[PDB]
Parts: sequence; C-alpha cells; structure tokens
Amino acid sequence: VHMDVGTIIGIIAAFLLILISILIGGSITAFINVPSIFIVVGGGMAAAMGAFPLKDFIRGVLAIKKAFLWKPPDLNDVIETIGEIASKVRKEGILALEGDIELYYQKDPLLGDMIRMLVDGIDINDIKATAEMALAQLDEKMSTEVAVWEKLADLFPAFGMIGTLIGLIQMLRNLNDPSALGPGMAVALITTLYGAILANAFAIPVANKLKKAKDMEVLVKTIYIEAIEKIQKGENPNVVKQEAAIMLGVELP
Amino acid sequence: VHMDVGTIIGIIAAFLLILISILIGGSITAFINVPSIFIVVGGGMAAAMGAFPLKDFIRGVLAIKKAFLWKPPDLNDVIETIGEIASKVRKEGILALEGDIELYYQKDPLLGDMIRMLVDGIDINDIKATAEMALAQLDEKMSTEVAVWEKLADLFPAFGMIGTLIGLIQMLRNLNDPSALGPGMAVALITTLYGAILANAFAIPVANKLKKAKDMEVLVKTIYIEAIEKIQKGENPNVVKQEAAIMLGVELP
Amino acid sequence: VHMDVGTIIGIIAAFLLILISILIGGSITAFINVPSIFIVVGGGMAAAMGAFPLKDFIRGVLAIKKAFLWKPPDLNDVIETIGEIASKVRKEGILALEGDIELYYQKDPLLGDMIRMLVDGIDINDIKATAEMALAQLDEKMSTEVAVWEKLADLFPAFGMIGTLIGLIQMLRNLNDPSALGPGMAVALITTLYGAILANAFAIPVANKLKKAKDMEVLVKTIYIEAIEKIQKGENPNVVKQEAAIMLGVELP
Amino acid sequence: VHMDVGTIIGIIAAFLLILISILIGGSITAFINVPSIFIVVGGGMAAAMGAFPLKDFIRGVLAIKKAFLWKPPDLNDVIETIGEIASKVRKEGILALEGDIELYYQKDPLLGDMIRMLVDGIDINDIKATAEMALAQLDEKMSTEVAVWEKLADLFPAFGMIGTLIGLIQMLRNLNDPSALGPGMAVALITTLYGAILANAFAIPVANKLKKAKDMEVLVKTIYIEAIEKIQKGENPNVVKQEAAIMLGVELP
Amino acid sequence: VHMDVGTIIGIIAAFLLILISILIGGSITAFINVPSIFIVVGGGMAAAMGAFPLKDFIRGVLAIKKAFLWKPPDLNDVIETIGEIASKVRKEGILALEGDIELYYQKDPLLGDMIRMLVDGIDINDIKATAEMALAQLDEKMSTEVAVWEKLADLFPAFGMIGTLIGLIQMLRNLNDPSALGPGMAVALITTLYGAILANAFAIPVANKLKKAKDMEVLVKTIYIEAIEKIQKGENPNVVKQEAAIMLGVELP
Repeated sequence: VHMDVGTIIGIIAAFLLILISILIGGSITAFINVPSIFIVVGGGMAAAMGAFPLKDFIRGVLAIKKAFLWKPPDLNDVIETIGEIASKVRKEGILALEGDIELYYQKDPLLGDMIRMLVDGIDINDIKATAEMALAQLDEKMSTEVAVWEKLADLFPAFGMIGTLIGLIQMLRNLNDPSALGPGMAVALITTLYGAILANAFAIPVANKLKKAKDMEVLVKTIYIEAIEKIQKGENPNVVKQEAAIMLGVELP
Repeated sequence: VHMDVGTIIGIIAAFLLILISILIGGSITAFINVPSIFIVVGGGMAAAMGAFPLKDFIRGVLAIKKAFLWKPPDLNDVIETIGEIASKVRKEGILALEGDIELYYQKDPLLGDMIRMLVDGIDINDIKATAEMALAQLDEKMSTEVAVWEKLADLFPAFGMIGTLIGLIQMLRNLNDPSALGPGMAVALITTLYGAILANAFAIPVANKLKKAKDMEVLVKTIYIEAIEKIQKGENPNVVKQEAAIMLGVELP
Repeated sequence: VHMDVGTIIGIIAAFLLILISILIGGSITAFINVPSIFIVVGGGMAAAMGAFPLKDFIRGVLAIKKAFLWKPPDLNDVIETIGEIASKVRKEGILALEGDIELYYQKDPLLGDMIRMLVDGIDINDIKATAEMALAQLDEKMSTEVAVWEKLADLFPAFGMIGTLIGLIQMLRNLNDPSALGPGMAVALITTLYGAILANAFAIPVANKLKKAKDMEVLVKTIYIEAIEKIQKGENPNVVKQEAAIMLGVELP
Repeated sequence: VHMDVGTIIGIIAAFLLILISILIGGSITAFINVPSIFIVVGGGMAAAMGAFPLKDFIRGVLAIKKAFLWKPPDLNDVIETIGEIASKVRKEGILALEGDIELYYQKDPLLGDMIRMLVDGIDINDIKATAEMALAQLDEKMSTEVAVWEKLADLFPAFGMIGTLIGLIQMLRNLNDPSALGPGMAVALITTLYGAILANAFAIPVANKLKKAKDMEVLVKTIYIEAIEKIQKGENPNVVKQEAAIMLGVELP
Repeated sequence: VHMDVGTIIGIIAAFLLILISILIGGSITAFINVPSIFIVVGGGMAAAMGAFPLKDFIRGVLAIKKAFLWKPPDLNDVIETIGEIASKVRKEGILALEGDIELYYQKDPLLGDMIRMLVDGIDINDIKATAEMALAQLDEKMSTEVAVWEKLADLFPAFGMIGTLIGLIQMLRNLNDPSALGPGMAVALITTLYGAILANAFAIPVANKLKKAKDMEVLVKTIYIEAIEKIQKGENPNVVKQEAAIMLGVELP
C-alpha cells in the first residue's frame, strides 16, 4: 500500500497561495502580528479544550497524523483476507482459528476479537449484534476526533471576531492620532484573517479528511461483520468473496 | 476517577487569554461597561428563561457543576459490576438480589430499578424494552441541560446585537459633538464583544462538555441494558464481561 | 398542573431589560417609529401567513396562549390513572368500561378513544398501531404551532432588513442635506432593531416553549399507548405503575 | 371544498407593505431599476434552472399554481369513501370492486392503482409494500417542487450580492465624480433589496406552502395505504372509519 | 434518452447575465484581476483537495461531465427490461440467463452482477441483502461527487473573504495616497466577486445537478432489487411490471 498525498498537497498548496498573494502585493512583515496569534491559535485551542473532556481533545488534536499521512485500506486485500478465513473454516473447521487470532488482530482490532468470540462458541446472533454495537461505538471515538476539528473550524474564526473587537475598541477609545485609524484598523483586521486562514485552509480540510477516513475505515469493518455472519453459516469460500466484491464495488477476474 | 480538568483549564485559559489581549493594548477600565452587562447577561438569561419551562431552565443553568467538575465513569468498573452481577445470579439465583438492590442503586439509578423489575419476575422482553424507553426519557433530561446552553450561546450574542443598536441609535440621534462618535462607537461595540466573549468562550464549551458527558453516561447506561438481557438468559459471568469489554473497547488479560 | 411562570417572567423581564437600556440612554420617543412597526410586524406576520394554510396559521398564532399560560402534566396523576384503569380492568374486565369513557376523555382525547377502540374489541395490534399513528400525526398539529413561530423568528428580522434597505435608499437618494445622514441612518436602523427585539426576545421563546410543550405532552401520550398494551394482556395493576414510573423517573412509595 | 385563501392574501399583503413603505418616504420610480431585475430575477431563475434537470424545474417553477390556489383535502370525505369501499367489499366481495376503479382513480391516482392491484389478486403484503414505495417516491416528485423554491430562496438574494458587487466595483473604479457615490450607492443597494423582497416575501412562503401542501396530501395517501390493508382482511365498514377518524383527528357522531 | 440541456443552457445563461451586467456599466478590463483568480480558483480548489483523499477529489472534480451531459434514465425501459427477464426466466428457467448477463451488465452494472448471483443459486435473502448494501455504498461514490462540489461551494467564497482581507490590509498599511483607496478597494472587492460568481452560478448547480442525478440513478437501482426478489419467487412478467410502473410513476397501456 501507499500513502494518500491528497491532504499534504491540499494544505501546503493552500498556505502557499495565501503566502504568495501576500508577497505579490506588500511584504510578509505586515501580516505577522504576534500578540494576535495567541488570541486565535492559543485561544481557539484552549476554548475548544473545554468543549470536550481532556481525553477526547488530546486525541482529536493529535489526530492530524491520520489526515496527513493516511493510507487507504487496500480493498483487494480486505477481500483476500475474507476468503482466507473462509477456506480456513471449511478446511480445518472453526475451532482451529485460535492459533491465528493474532494474525487477524493485526489486520484490524475488530476482526481479531470477532474471531475470538467465534472460537469461544458464541452464536452469530450474539456476535453480529455485539460487534455491530462495538463498531458503532468505535466510530463514535472517530466522530470525536472530528468534532474537535469541526469545533476549531467554528472557534478559530469566532475568536478572530473577538481578537478584532478587542483590538478595535482600543483604537476607537483614543482615536486622537489621525494616523492611528489606518494602521489601527489593519492590525485589528489581521486577527480576523488568521481566523479565516486556519478555519478554511487548515481546520476544515482536517475536519473532513478525518471524516472520509472514518467512513472508509468503518466501511471495511462493516464488511468483516457481514462475512463472519456468512463464515459460520458454512457458506462457500468463493461466495463470500463474490458477495464482497459486489458489496465493495471491486472487479474480480 | 479524579476529575476532568479539561473544562476548568478550557474556560479559564480562554478567559485568561482574553483578559491579556485587553491588558496589552491598554487598561481594562475601557472594557468594563456595567449598563451593557445587564443586556447580554441579564437579557440572554431572561429570554432564555422563557424558552423553557421553569423546571427545565433551573436544571440547565445549575448543570454547570456537571460540566466543570465532571468525572467520567470508569469503564474498568462498568465491567467489574456485570462480572459481579452475573455470578451473584449464577450462584444464588436471580431471586437473591433483593439484598443488593440499594447497593446496585448506588452505581446508577437505572441498574437499581432494572434489577428491581428483574427480582419481581418480569420477562426480559419488558425490562429490556422499558429500560430502553426509560433511558430515552432519561436522555431527554440531559438533552435539555444542553438545549439551554445551546440557546444561551444563541442569545448571548443575539442580545449583543440588540445591546449594540440600542446604543448605536442614540449615538446617531445626538451627533453634534465630534468627539462623541469615537467613544460612542466604542461603547456600542463593547455590548457586541460581551456577546462573543460568552457565546464562544463560556456558553459553547458548556453546551458541549454537557453533551460529551451525555453520550458517555448513556453508553454506560445502554450496556447495563444489554448486559442484563444476558443475565436473565443464564449466561456465563466471563461471557458477558468479554461481550462488554468489546462493546466498550477495554483491555482484559 | 399549577402554573409555568417560566415564559411570563422570561419575556417580560427581557422586554424590560431592553426597555431599561432604552430609558437609560436618555429617551424612548427616539425609538418609537410607527411606519416601521407595520413592516416588521405587519410584514413578518403577513409574509408568514402565505407560508402556511389558513387554518395552520390562525391556529399557530393562537398557540401563543399555550406558551405563556401552560401547565405541565402532573406525572403523579399519569401514574394514578394507569393504576386506576388496570385496577378497573382486573375487577370488572374490559366490557364494563363504557361508563367511564367520558371520564378519561377529559384527561386527554387519546385515552378516551383508545379505550373506545378497546371496549369495541379490536385486537391490540390495531389499537397500538393506530394510536402510534394518531399521535405521530397529532404532533403535526403541534409541530406546526412551532413551525409558525420558527418561521416568524426567521421572517421578523429578515423583514426589518427590508425595512432598512427601503429607508436606507430613500436617504441615499436625497443627500443634499448633511443633517439627513445622521438621523436618517438611525430611523433606517430602528427597523433593524425591531427585527431583533421581536424575533430574538419574543418570537424564539414562544417557538421553544411550544417545542418543550410538545415533547412533554407527547411523552404522556406515548405512555397511555404503552400502558394499554400491558393492560389488555391482564397484567397486574401494581406492575403497569412500576413500569410507567420508571419510564418517567417518578418515585413510588 | 373551498380554496386556501391563506397565501393569495398572505403574499399580496406582503408585497403591499413593501410597496406602501416605499410610497411613504418618497416615490416608487426611485426603486425601479430595470437592468438589475435581470440579475436577480433573470439570474437566480437561470442559475437555479441549471441546478435541476429540465423537467424537475418546469414542474417546480409551475408549482405556484398549487401554492396559491390549493384546496385542502376535506378529511370528512377521506373517511366517507373509506367506509364506502369496505361496504362495497363486504357486500360483493373484492372482485366486484372493478366497476368502480375509474371512480376511485378519480379520488386520487394512488387509490386507483391500489384497487387495480386488489382485483388482480396480489397478496395484501405486496399491495401495501409497493404502495408505500409508490408513495415515498411520489413525495420525491412533490419535494422537488419544493426543492426549487428552497433553491431560488437561496439564489435570489445571493444573486443580489453579485448584482451589488458588480454595480459597486464599477462605481469605485470611477470615483472621480464626487456626486457619483450618492446615487451610485443607492442603485447598488437595490439589487440587494430585490434579493430580499423576492427570496423572503415571495419564494420562502411558496417553499413552505408547498411543504404544508405535501404533508397534508401524503397524510391522505398514507391513510388509504392502511385502509386497503384493513379492508382485504375483511374488517367491518364501521371500524375502518373509526380507525381512520382517529388516525386523522376527525370527530364522528 | 437524450441530453439534459438544463445545466448546459441554464448555467451559460446564468454566466451571461453576470457578464451582460458588466458590459452595461463599463468594460470587463476592470473586472479582470489575474493575481486574484489564483486565490479563489487556485486556492479553493487546492484547499478542497486536502479535504478529500486524492481519488475522491479527482472523481468529484471530474464529475462535471455528469452534470452538463447527463442522460435521464428512460423509465419506459426500466419497465421493459423487467418484462424481458421475467419472460425469459419463466420460459427458460433461472439457470438460462448466463448467455445474457453481459447484455444486462451494460444496462447497469448492478443488475449484471445481481443476476450473476441469481445464477449461482444464492437465496434472495442474501442477494437482495447484498445488492441493497452494495447500493448503499454505490451512493457514497456518488454522494462524494456531490460532497466535493458542496465543499468547493463553501471554499470558493471563503477564499474570497481571504483574498479580500489580504487585499484590504495591503491598502490600509499604505494609505498616504488619497487616490489609493478607491482603486484599492475595488481590487479588494473583486476577489469576493470571483467567489460568489463561482460558488453561486457554477458550484451550487453542479453540486445539485449531481444530487438530483443521484436520486434518479439510485431510484432505478432500487427497482431492480425489488424486481429480482419478485423474479426468484417466480411471479408473472405482467405482475412485476404492474408493480414497477406503480413503484416508478409510469403509465402502462
């Protein structure tokens, strides 16, 4: 497999046209305003730390590494590992899947404890119904890695409208120098630009690449659950592939 | 569990980066305007008192003690309770849980009136289907503690747009003094700043920390429902902890 | 069923903290603008009469009487009714309930014609499956009373933005007088204030006390639908109260 | 059966307060801008003609004839024809229901092809399973008549932001004339008013009169789906009327 | 079948009314701004590559060939193919469809492999149970081609508010020249016009002609799933079209 380069070139080339459109006009020393980086970056992170427990914000902020360097699941191997379990259950039975739990526990953590329940002797109606309520609450841990980045997309630009009115009321209070209305409005217009740079170029794409990586990795886990229901029913090994290549949209020769 | 310090440091360090950006430019004597605190705070909590019955607004406002000092339910004891109920039903039967009702009422009141129905001898199809509906209306109790703070977050800044114009119309009435437009536009802009200090830093984090505390305390309530369905069917103690450590994602040796 | 003063003191104390901030500014006659009360109120209510049929708007505006003077259903008599029907079914059977149909028809209209369908002898799969459809289409009588005040809350402020652009253009047409730019910008700024004082301080709380009046008066109907399915099956009276006190969070001594 | 006069006097009285408010301050010739009707009315009708197939827009833009002159289904006859079909069924069986299919096909096009299937002898589990799917995809014919006016309402004003900025950039590029900012800002402020007079007072009411004309025309269809299932099973004529007056909310003697 | 000329003539006629309003008040040499077509067109297309994997964005950005040149499925053949299978399945059995799969695979790729499962002998409780789940994941390939153009519809005008604020600050930094505010404010107001020209007249229709083209192509896929279930049960060819014309809304002679 390889790495999806869609998000690196998507944010590097979004911060490189925001950085060239500055160099095309003035310089890059006017747009650096340090006491207004903390009110949007340091403020939008801390005010969004209180919107979640401490454990769901430490994950959701350290979950960029699943946006930038994400590797899509090889679907031609999701099928092959189903026909590898299927033939194994018909060749050596179902009780001989215990020495291979750790092999499928490296494929994904849900196929590994769904075969452990298969060897322990639990009927499918209690495996397809416990591992379906475990997967729906495994993605609720992935929907909390997004709800952070859907909150930073809402708190970064809404903390610039704070860093502006804080830096705009201070200028109107004095207003005595007539040359303090020009530069005093630009410094108060940067804290908004940082709110629109980070929310649109950085925090919305990561809030979505974290969603298209959930709906894609849940879709593979929602296929293992349907095969295990058809693995223990003794279905033909060549039919659990054929019922998955159709289910995923993959061509098979 | 100790506590979730993700919201005390989340709302203080947001109100402490706001109070710095004010002290860096000037003094905070310019941003204190008392007759514009009683519209954003006094109004935003007055109109939001009318949006809910009185018993559902006194709860929603006093539901801050659940946002700030919240301690998440430890999933290592949500399991060691089901492993403690199951053996007490497998050893001494189901009718020997009368002496443990008030003790199983202390963990959570749902397991307390779900074993009381279990000892009376009501079939699982009712206790499983009543505690499913008793939870959905114990959930509408917590979704109103959040529906308040998602309404103050919509009325704190929307009573600033009223507190602005009420003080922005009088500035246009008497436009004789040329120096009455400077500070008059500053005072009429503070009542908008007070609306974004509260909606963004205080009312949205509490309208969410009360939601990530609902969805977590429901999953612990939802498992006790699924776990008792396995207790009246006479299952093993270790076959329900395994189906509940997988339904949560907890490690077991 | 005593009184809910949550909406009376919720709007009067919001129309006062507004009316105080206008009197503190110095004058109230500067905020009274008669040819702009007919465009925000006369427009927002007429342009929202066409968004509904005639009987869903006349009924939905006379539903402001259910926001102010609303009395929540006492959940200690929803229980003492179910324990009074089941105690009457176990004593006199079903056929001896003809003399009490009008008695329950005063509690709520659904229990009166859900016992009529019960006395007639219709199978429970048609009594429960119809009342679940009578109620599901009894909320569309209540979710319209909300959909009006949620359509007015979106048309009251967006019909003042028309009241502005009509008075903000007449001022820009005739700029010969420099004394018509100050007071002309205020009069065109009042119809924007009327748009936010009504929509956000009066028309949203009446749109939300009507939503918590539905969700609470449906929870009561959703029990009689269940408290009858358990009553015809010949269950004990003290069980249908125990299973209904738990679907409500009410204590039983 | 009369016609709903809730929209023909609801919008005509909305366009009569937006036109009286104009004639109070000045004249109407100041607001007539012909080369700006073609961006708001000519553009938002074209830019929303491309958002739908050519046949889903001719239906959606010709749905004003069903928003203005709509006559609500009288539920005092939906019940009388339900007890008329059953009394026609219990009298002469289900096969002799063919000499009236052309009579019930005139009531509504769904009761005509649901009785035509009732004569052909299809099982009642299928005449209801296709009709529930013939209806759920008969709303997608009605919800596409609504999705146009919920797309025009979002493209009438958002095409005023274009007609403004097109007429505001040409004024700034030619700011030599000092008297060109008085009328040049008014004429550029009308295309935003034409986008709020149509989207808010003409296309949002029709987008919500076609939604309340759907839910009241599906409620009658959805009752015929249940009244044909309770007729093949051979229920009394008096019960299918009693279960349908309670399913609609109509009083019976 | 033909080409839907609703988007190739309804967008071009909506890109001229945005272009004839420009040629009426001046020239286009004032609304052409090269260093600003790279922040909205070059930026919003790069900052929306990062929101999707590299394969789900190329699919959606190349899915305009489905908006402009789309061919509505002739529902008078969706019903004439069902009658072509049922008359061939009843005459020559189910097993004799092998010689005509590649024909039914060119109608649509879902009926071609749903018959391939029908010939292998899979029970309909796994064919319809797969082809209903193989269709729910055939939408996410179409629901992304929509989800891309609803993201460019929200990132084209969000990069205009960036291109403005970058072009509005470089003006306020250097405001010594009194003639540098006019032509400087117009150029900083074009980068916003370039956003609402594309996000409105180009990206909202393609995001909605891709949504009304999905609902029609998933409608035909859903009817095949409801016909094949009626084929394996061996229903008459005249009773599967009878339930497919009604399920589709088509007239049959």
